[PDB]
Order: sequence, then C-alpha cells, then structure tokens
Amino acid sequence: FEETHLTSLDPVKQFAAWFEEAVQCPDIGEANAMCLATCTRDGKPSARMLLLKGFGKDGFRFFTNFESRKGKELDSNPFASLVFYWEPLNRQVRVEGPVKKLPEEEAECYFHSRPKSSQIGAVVSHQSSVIPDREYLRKKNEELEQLYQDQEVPKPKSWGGYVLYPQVMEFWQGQTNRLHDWIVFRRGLPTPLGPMTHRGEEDWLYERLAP
Amino acid sequence: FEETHLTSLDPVKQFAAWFEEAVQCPDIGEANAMCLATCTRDGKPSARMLLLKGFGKDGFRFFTNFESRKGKELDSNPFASLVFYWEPLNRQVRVEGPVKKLPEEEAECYFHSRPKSSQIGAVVSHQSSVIPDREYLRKKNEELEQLYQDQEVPKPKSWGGYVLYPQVMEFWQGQTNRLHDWIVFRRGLPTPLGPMTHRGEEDWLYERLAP
Ligand SMILES: Cc1cc2nc3c(=O)[nH]c(=O)nc-3n(C[C@H](O)[C@H](O)[C@H](O)COP(=O)(O)O)c2cc1C
Ligand SMILES: Cc1cc2nc3c(=O)[nH]c(=O)nc-3n(C[C@H](O)[C@H](O)[C@H](O)COP(=O)(O)O)c2cc1C
Ligand SMILES: Cc1ncc(COP(=O)(O)O)c(C=O)c1O
Ligand SMILES: Cc1ncc(COP(=O)(O)O)c(C=O)c1O
Repeated sequence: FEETHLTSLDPVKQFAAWFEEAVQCPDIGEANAMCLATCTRDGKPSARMLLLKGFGKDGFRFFTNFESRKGKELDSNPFASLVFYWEPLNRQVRVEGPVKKLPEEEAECYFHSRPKSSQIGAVVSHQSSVIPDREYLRKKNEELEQLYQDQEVPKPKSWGGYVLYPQVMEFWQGQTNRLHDWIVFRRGLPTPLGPMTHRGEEDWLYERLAP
Repeated sequence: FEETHLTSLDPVKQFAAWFEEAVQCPDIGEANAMCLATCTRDGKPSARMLLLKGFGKDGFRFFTNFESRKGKELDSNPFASLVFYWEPLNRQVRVEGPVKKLPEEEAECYFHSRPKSSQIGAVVSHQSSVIPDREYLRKKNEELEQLYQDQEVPKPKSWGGYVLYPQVMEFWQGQTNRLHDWIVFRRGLPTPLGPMTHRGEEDWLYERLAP
C-alpha cells in the first residue's frame, strides 16, 4: 500500500523515528522537551514544560514532585496530554492517555542515576512552595551539599514519576503551502470502519484530518 | 526596592519585554508559538501548538475554527492555559485565565488581513474533519483559488478567535546551577498578605516559588 508517508503503523514506533531525527538535529537542544497538560476534576487546565524520560510500549515516562501542582492534579485526575513541538522540523506530536504513577523502586533507581547536584536540588527545592528570594535556595543547596558529601541523597518521599499510556497519538507536519499533513491514531474497538479509516498495528486505528 | 530581577510589576508588561527579546533572537523562529491547554467539563485535557496573535490589557488573542476540538472544548468550558517556551533563552511563561470568544467583526477584520492563501486555506480545510489523502486538499485548495480569483474570501462562519484574560501568569528562568528563578503573578483580593507575598500593579500579587 503506497502509504501515507509514515515509517511505522505503530504510533510509538513512529514517534521513535521522529524523535531520533530531532535528537540528531543541531538546532534542537531539548528534543525530549514536552508540554504536559493536566486539569482538576472540575475542568480547570494547566500546562508546563517537561522532559520526557524514557518511553516505549508501557508509555511515556516523566518525573516530578507528587506535591507539585501537576502531581496533585494527576493524582486526583489520572488523565494527561503531551505536546512535542520541534520548530526546526515544523513537526508536532500529541499524546493523550491515562496516567499511572511509577513504582517507588524504579523512581529510586532513576533518582540515584541523576547527577548528585540534581538529586540534592530535588531535596532543597520543596517544589511549588513559596520562598523569600533566590539566595534562600543557594543557601539550602550549599548546606545539603556538605551534608551529603560522600553520601547518598535519599529520594524525597514525594518525589517520583508517571507514565502516560498512549490512547491517542497525533502527528502534524507543517508544509510550506499550508496544506499540513496530520494523522491521528486512536485505539478503537470494531475488531467495520470508515472508508478513510485505516488499520494500525494492535488495536490502533488511524486516519488523516484536514489541517 | 532592589527588586527580584523583573522589568515590570505588570505581568503583561513583563511578558512584553521577554517576548521582544525572543523576537530578536536569531535562534527562535516562532516566538509567538504557544501550547494551548484546554479540557472538557469532565476533566479530560488536550493541548496543541498555536500562534499568539496580538496581546495586551484585554488578554492574549488567538484564532481557530470554533468547530475544531479546541473550539468545542473552550465553548463548553471557557477555561484555558498557555505555555510559552523559548529554549534558546531557557525561559518559560505560563498564562491561566477564562477565555472569551472574539467579536465576529474583529475576526473578520483580522481574517481579511491574512494572506489570501491562508484565508482560502481556512475555507477548504474544514479543520478537524476526516479526509482520504493529502491530494483531496491540494485539489479543493486549487479549485477555490480560481473561484476566489480577484475576489474576497468570506470568513467561514465557524472561524474566529478567543482572548485569554490573565488570571495567573508565571515566569520561569532556567539557571545553569539548576536553581531556576520562578515568579508567579495571581490576582487576589486582600486589598494583609504573606511575608514573601508582594504587591504587583493593579490587583496583582506575586511571589517566588521553589523551582
Ligand atoms: C525545558 C524544561 C524542562 C522541564 N522539565 C521538568 C521535569 O521534568 N519535571 C518537573 O517537575 N518540572 C520540569 N520543568 C519545570 C516545570 O515546567 C514547572 O515549572 C514545574 O514542574 C512546576 O509546575 P507545576 O506547578 O504545574 O507543577 C521544566 C521546565 C522547562 C522550561
Ligand atoms: C507552530 C504551530 C502553530 C500553530 N498555530 C495554530 C493556530 O494559530 N490556530 C489553530 O487552530 N491551529 C494551529 N496549529 C495547529 C494546532 O496545533 C492543531 O493541530 C489544530 O488547531 C487542531 O487542534 P485541535 O484538534 O485540538 O483543535 C499550529 C501548529 C504548530 C505546530
Ligand atoms: C526544572 C528542571 N529540572 C531538571 C532538569 C535536568 O535534570 P536532569 O539531570 O534529571 O536531566 C531540567 C533541564 O532542563 C529542568 O528544566
Ligand atoms: C496550522 C497553521 N495555520 C496558519 C499558520 C500561519 O498563518 P498566518 O498567515 O495567519 O500567520 C501557521 C504557522 O505556523 C500554522 O502552523
């Protein structure tokens, strides 16, 4: 089938190829940078930049302080959305799915893998809490350094990670002539579908949408 | 007051200075590019890249098709969030507030100001609708071109814009040493506040948060 213009009928394997091309682009510094959208049960959205830390069949992984705004929103409403935008390539990737907090064990393993300065940073910074000035931090940070000198920084109880499980993945490719390519993968049932709806690996269904 | 490190105690005037420095950066192509987060009344978030089209005291303006997913979510739940990320500067700006659809008249004025090709593009592209292949569009687009040759492209009824009214604005500045600067402006009452809470212009209140 002279196909669409994709590399894989697997949304995650497609993200991979696009992600690698981004990593290999000199003009993109943080290719794993993504904007995470979350909201309260009520319907009040929020969004902030984040770094994607590992991905695959299980989903997209990221870490934060469970007590940060995003944490308190994901825990009281396990639904999130991700947006990857790589301007140099004019590409955008959107991921929608339910979030599942990670196992404290894995978080721990990943935590101690970070640079000591990043670990210490996660302890002084009671993320999302109010403070007096930028020095307050420079100070605490300094103190905890001498404290944990030749020591293991314990992973804050409230520090961990989540993994988004891909329910909907979109691929956008800006074109010069404005007729942007746009394919949406979504997991449907009808194991019996639209004329323009096509079969993707697993229970994946894709189709092109008007830009 | 040897102040924080800002340019204005006005969140919008602060965004301005940061926005201008971005526009003047050779490494940032789309400085007005932002990720818009929205959700259903239920609490299901979504997010996609967008271009900021004008801003000020009234708020942040952007245009889309009212019948696109984002439209149907903003209309049934007038709350949105914006994220501006300028990696070359390691800066992030977050805007939270209620959305108000724009006057069809202004949309019209703005619509006809766009390049004809962009206007025609908004008519062939029944944004968010399913289609067969990329040619379907190349075709419609071509046909509407000869149609509107030496003619005014009417603004689609379902085409318009919204304006976010700044209820919460955040400024993030990544630092090398990881002790990122982060100030949050929010409109409060107590016209009588925290020790680390400071007065911003109007009914604006700001404070620094642990990164
Ligand atoms: C490029 C970039 C990457 C970031 N990565 C993370 C991250 O992995 N985890 C995190 O908690 N915050 C990260 N942040 C900071 C968040 O955007 C945010 O300021 C913080 O998590 C608090 O948001 P919240 O109050 O919505 O929870 C990053 C910021 C930038 C600009
Ligand atoms: C850099 C960039 C700028 C964009 N600007 C807009 C815009 O101003 N309005 C719009 O409707 N879509 C814009 N889009 C496309 C949206 O991200 C999205 O694909 C489209 O609006 C449909 O999203 P929705 O289905 O959530 O409504 C832009 C995409 C990129 C990558
Ligand atoms: C808020 C924040 N924390 C941490 C990091 C990087 O830390 P790590 O050593 O875990 O990759 C970044 C990188 O941009 C960041 O923006
Ligand atoms: C989806 C989309 N529409 C339109 C535009 C630009 O159109 P305009 O001439 O209104 O600035 C862009 C620019 O990136 C875009 O991504």
